[PDB]
Amino acid sequence: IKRSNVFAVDSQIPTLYMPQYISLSGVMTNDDNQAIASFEIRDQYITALNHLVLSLELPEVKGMGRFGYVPYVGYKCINHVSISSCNGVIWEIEGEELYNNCINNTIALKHSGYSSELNDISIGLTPNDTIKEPSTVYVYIKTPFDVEDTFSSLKLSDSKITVTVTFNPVSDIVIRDSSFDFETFNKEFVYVPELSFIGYMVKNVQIKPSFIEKPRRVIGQINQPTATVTEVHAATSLSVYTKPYYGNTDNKFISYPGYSQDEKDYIDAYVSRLLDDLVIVSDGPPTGYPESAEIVEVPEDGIVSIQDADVYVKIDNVPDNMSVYLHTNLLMFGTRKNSFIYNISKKFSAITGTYSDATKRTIFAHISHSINIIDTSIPVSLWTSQRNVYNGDNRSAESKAKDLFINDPFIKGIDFKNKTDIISRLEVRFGNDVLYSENGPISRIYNELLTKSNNGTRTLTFNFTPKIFFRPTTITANVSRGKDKLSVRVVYSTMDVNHPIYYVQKQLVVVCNDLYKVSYDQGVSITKIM
Amino acid sequence: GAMNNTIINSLIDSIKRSNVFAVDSQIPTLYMPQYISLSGVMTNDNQAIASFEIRDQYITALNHLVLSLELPEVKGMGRFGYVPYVGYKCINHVSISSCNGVIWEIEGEELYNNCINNTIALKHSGYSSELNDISIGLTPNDTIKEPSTVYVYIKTPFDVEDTFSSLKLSDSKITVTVTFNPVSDIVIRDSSFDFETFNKEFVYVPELSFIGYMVKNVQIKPSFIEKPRRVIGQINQPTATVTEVHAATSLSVYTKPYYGNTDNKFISYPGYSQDEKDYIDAYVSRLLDDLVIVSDGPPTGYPESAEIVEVPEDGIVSIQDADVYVKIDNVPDNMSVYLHTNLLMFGTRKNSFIYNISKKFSAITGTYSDATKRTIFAHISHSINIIDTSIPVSLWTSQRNVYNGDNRSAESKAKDLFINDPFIKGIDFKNKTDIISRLEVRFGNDVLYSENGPISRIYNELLTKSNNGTRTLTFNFTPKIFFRPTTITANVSRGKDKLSVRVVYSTMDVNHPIYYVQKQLVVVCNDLYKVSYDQGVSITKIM
Amino acid sequence: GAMNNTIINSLISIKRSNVFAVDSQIPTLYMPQYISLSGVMTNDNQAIASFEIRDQYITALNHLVLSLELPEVKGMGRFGYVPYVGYKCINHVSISSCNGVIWEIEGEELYNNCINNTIALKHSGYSSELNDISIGLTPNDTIKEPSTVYVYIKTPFDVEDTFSSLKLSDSKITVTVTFNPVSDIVIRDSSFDFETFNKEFVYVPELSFIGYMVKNVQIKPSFIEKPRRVIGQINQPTATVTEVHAATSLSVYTKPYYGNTDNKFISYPGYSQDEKDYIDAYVSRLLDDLVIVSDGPPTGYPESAEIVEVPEDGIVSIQDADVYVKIDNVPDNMSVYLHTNLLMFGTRKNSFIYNISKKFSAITGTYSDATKRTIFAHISHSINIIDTSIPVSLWTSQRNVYNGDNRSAESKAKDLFINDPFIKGIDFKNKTDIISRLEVRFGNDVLYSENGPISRIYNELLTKSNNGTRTLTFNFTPKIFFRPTTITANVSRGKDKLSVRVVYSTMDVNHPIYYVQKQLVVVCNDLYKVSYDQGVSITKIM
Ligand SMILES: CO[C@H]1/C=C/O[C@@]2(C)Oc3c(C)c(O)c4c(O)c(c(/C=N/N5CCN(C)CC5)c(O)c4c3C2=O)NC(=O)/C(C)=C\C=C\[C@H](C)[C@H](O)[C@@H](C)[C@@H](O)[C@@H](C)[C@H](OC(C)=O)[C@@H]1C
Repeated sequence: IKRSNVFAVDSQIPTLYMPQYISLSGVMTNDDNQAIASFEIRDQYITALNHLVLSLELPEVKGMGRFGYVPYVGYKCINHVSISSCNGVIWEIEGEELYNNCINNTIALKHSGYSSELNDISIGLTPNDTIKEPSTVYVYIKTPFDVEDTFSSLKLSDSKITVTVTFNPVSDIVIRDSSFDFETFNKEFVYVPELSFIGYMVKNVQIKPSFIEKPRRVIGQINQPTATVTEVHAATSLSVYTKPYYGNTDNKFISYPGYSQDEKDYIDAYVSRLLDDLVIVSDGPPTGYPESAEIVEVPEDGIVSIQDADVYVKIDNVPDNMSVYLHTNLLMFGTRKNSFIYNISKKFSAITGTYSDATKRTIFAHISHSINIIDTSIPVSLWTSQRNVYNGDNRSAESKAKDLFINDPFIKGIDFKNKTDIISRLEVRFGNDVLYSENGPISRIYNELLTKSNNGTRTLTFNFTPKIFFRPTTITANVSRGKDKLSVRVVYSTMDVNHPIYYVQKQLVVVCNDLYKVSYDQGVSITKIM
Repeated sequence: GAMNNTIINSLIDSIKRSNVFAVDSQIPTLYMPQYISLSGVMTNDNQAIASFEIRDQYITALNHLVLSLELPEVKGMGRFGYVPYVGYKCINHVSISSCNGVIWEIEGEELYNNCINNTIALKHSGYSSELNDISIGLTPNDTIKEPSTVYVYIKTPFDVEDTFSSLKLSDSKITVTVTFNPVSDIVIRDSSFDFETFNKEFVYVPELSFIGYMVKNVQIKPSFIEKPRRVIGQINQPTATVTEVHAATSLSVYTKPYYGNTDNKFISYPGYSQDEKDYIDAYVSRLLDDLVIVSDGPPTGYPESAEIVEVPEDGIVSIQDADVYVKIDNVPDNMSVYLHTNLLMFGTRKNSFIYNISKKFSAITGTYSDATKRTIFAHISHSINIIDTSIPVSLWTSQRNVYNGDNRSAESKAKDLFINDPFIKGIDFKNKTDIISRLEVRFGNDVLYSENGPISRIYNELLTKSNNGTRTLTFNFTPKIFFRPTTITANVSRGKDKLSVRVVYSTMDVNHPIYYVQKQLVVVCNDLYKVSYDQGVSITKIM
Repeated sequence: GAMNNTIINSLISIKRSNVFAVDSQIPTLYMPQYISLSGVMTNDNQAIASFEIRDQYITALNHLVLSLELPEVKGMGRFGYVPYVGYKCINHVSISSCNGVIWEIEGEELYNNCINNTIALKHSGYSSELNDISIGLTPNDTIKEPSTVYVYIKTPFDVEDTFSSLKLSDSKITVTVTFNPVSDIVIRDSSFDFETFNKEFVYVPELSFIGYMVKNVQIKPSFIEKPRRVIGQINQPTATVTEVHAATSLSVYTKPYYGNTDNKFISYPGYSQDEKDYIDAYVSRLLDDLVIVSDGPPTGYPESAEIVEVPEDGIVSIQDADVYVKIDNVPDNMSVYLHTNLLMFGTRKNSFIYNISKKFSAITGTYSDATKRTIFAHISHSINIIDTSIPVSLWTSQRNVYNGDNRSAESKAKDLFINDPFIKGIDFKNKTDIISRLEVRFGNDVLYSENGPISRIYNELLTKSNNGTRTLTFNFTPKIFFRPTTITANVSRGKDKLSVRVVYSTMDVNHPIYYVQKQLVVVCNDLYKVSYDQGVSITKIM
């Protein structure tokens, strides 16, 4: 019997080439006066390239107040990336989409800026105090040219390749308090980029045409559950997700965990911030709180009843001249005077600790509560919104002054962790006919399983064929029949009107990957498959 | 320029070269995928059986089977929580069959074992603090657990090479049958919880999803499939045999505990936190309540068998050869510090060796709270292991014990939890203790393989990139789907048609309760079958 | 719910490749077996294990795993094993035949190749049982229980399983394993009897491999990458690799040299190996001498120690640095004291001082009447990974105008000996980047230069590793199925060597870390051709 050899193979002689890591400085242009970096790659010996890495020199941050960078700061800096030739754009991506494509890559995410040095909230006490030390971050600009290394690489057929990087405002990548002088920081801050790539000098290159997937995104109107992608002729995939819109707020939040980014870390940071005003050890009724505040003295039993909710408060080593007090309405929301009230104090069941005579403060030991990721994600503006018949924010001025501005451009869902799924039903139509529909997030489950990711989206994959070696499988259009567009309609999950999160404005994001043919006939050019 | 002169000169034509910078983009088979979800037909030894029928002219092929399950709202009084990876634990057996019979089938535990290295699949099946932490109900209408939906990835051989490996429907009807384990297996609860009503009210609500493919002019070729078979040996017996082995790709060997001789009750459980340290810390925390007592005079509410001793001025309490250092701050003048010297004890003879849990503690420090009237422990020095946390309560009070055994308070005993997890391995909750001292595999009369160390487990973990492997003998190192798998071939005439497994178990102390944990040997064999798509899908055992 | 009408209508002459079915090819008839062998131990009287593989059945092999039997450690003192103990045991591994060495690697290079394999690292010995520092109280007390560790000897024969496997053409294959002294793999204090342990300790190895009995094997020649390392002279920022004719890659990194010290360190975190774990362990060790609750001025400290009573406001000023100390439940007869110069360093009197006490800003806690000790709650400090990595010898060096170590005798007795052979950079985590510039010359011409560690970023990205090195990769061609792409020599032009020049950043002379010696490591992977014609043999590509 004829047998295939599994113990030996003919070591084929490959194309004669030589790689080199090339680093280039850019040309900065302020064009809405947005920072734009341009990198021109033109050399007769750079035959092909891939693995684009953009480095960024973050400056020394000096002065007073609270300051920190958003996690994966390097990716958050990116607004748009374009790779173009003389014939036009070869490939381009939106900042968030590049990040989404790199969310599984722990190494790329770490390189972009994910450390306690960068992401923890540091405090500066004097005008010449160093808040943050200068650092360099590296952003892996993942392109379709990296899929199969040399086989997939961008070939430069004697053409000039321009890599354009559009940057987001520094407001988006920074978490700060009112005390921090952001006005001066915004004026003084400048993006310092450098583009690196693996260049290949190839001897007698044999160029063949290839296929590329170019992502397109469409953002629907504020609170609009529909979005449409026009002129769809050959699509490999379609992703659907939601983003919050905070334009109706001052983008201020009570707490932030810093480098520690788990759901529990977000919750613990919030609890810690509230505990300062929640349980007070004072000689007589506490002061510095608004008139709307209902601070009740804890009885001998330790139980304070806020309607049907019982809060057990027991503090050790309390001085004889002092008493234990509980703020029964620290944060409250109500649309009507005779409606359900969402009270944050009611989310606490037990608070234990010991009063320190030396530092004159309470040292909390164990806290029993029901605080969730949504509570930590509520903007402060929504607690004091017009819709609320109550004051809302009954915290001290000291606590309110510690509030942080978060303008992270890549937030998904209605919480900081994208934990809460707000899509109750998804409907995708090709033309007018229903292409796909679901009541459960089964497309997200398949995305997470097939891509081995923990942070996936509701994705419809049409290409299950191996990349580069095969022409990708695409959903083909029929203009005559009307099937030349992908229309998405969602049904948002119904939330209680008396909860502050109900008023978070939502935006539907639809991402479509269209197939293009790469032609190298007299320069690099792409053609949309139609 | 950008390229260095040294590189340029080094490069700047006679030999034939393979192109590594470009490739001919081959046109693939014209197809269209679709995520299809189906509702089942529920049937009821009164075990739940869900049936899903897949029959469509246009569903040419399928793969990536995912079973969703709607978990109900749990209301009432008592302690309740779901086992980790609840979705997998629900599964007793999965079968994929056609008109010609079974195409592929797996046992619940084997599907779980095949998915243990997939963190995503495990998370989807139900692994969260919301599901797995032990929640408490205070009133008959208090919500213990909120309704949730779990997703179970039914990994099949059809997913290995995506479209290439997919199950081709030769215009035949495919039935997917799912047999469910009793709800007792997936739930951790105390005595206070009304399990009787819960068992009656609970219903499995499944839904089968799969990636279906509509293929234009499909060119079908025959393929090969590995079907797993398991053999469970007799209780406490160190042998098991898999008969009729003809063409096997692999053989796995592991141990399972048997708790049929117990009420399946355990002192503690850590919840969502599943590390070895989490299991130990939960156990220590549960005992500390009755171990160190701050009371005005001798403590009450403990059995007569208990020996609660007052801690002397030096802080050292001697329990035979073991010294326990107990020092509690802010103790009221009217009160004293007491140590329970025999919280849990075991012995087979009146004056023999004694396994005392109190003796496993060396130092206990803390501060008494006047406000809450309880001790707040700071630092604990102990030698509590994963085995202690895995001892069923029944064994502490068994007939073998000359002592009372359980000298805990009634309050502590009432907090004990029922754990019926069907996929436990070894003699502890983490499968930490290796109880197999030697393993021998015999293919007839001749020794096929033998080992003193779990080097077969090390190879399994390395080759499968898994952290929780088993002693596995792999015979197929050939790439799957593209090649016919390599197997251990049988010689019927020489009696080499059966795989016999013999183990040498470790010897444990009779005065330690873990000695009485019954063991079962599990042997898993993957048999090679040929998939014939000639007039309906059918399988044939390679013999 | 079934196939949707839109999909059916979309589908309902060109040659198409079948992606739904494939011809299940009959492979070469073979049979694998996990074979385990015992070695031959030989004896600076270095331990060497030899494993001879020669069998008519064994046609080919791969996936070498070396197991090691760690003994029961009994007696007094503090003892622990280094993390990944199994890899740290290895000094060198060589696979040779009658024709000579087929492949060989240095201990550290094998570890470097396995650093991205979490499973291989766990198997080698990474647990609280092995790596935490355990204490022995009686001469017959068990410190560490006996355990078995498994070391995955990653070779080029594992890359493509059976395809890449080492073929044994009726030749005798010898696997030689050289072991590092037991001093390298063990973390211990002065109380521990290392002298007896070193005498009593014996390496107990066992080599396992996946062997293949192949029927009518069809052997073809292959290519192998053999790593070579060159260690530069102490603190010299240059190193050269000679006879470089065809190299697939070149790596550059730094190692510390502690030959000028007794290899003693104040603290070690144990199994917990994060940067924060190293810092927290150090802070915890200093805290008992830093803040003292005593009736009158504290005793048991050298005369050089400046222990100041904490004032009513809690602020103690050490020059420009203010330290806030507030301890609860302090007895009326006792006072709170702060050690203002626990560890200090300076090369000139009345100049800049590096004081560890000055690195603390706030210390809070509660005094325990029951245990007669302070239980610290919150500590605000600026202690870094470098502080935890300073050998004790440097604090009391001749360069220091001060006593340096003003800790108690109790604290000094708890100091641990760390001789880990695979440390990189100038700290235990290799956090501090000490290379400011890298220059690589092929012959006399500049092959590559960088000011930033972009070669390390590329290494980490391409190898999916979190702990990479400045690496220049020349081969981007798939392995086994293709002949690797390499740099080409030109003997006539003198281009047959790789010269590395780095520019190190300079430390402050008044910081003890300036006195930690450095060594430049350059690793070169040369291409060799594997021939099976009358035995297994390798030939260097020119
Ligand atoms: C499980 O996959 C296997 C199924 C095989 O069976 C079988 C019947 O089905 C195949 C499929 C489905 C392929 O898609 C394929 C392929 O795309 C490919 C070559 C050609 N290979 N070479 C021919 C001669 N050789 C000495 C050099 C290159 C193939 O033969 C196959 C192939 C088969 O033969 N690729 C190319 O032509 C090009 C343009 C580049 C290749 C680059 C590197 C070299 C390869 O990717 C290496 C790294 C390996 O990954 C593969 C070889 C896979 O081997 C393993 C163990 O994974 C193999 C596909």
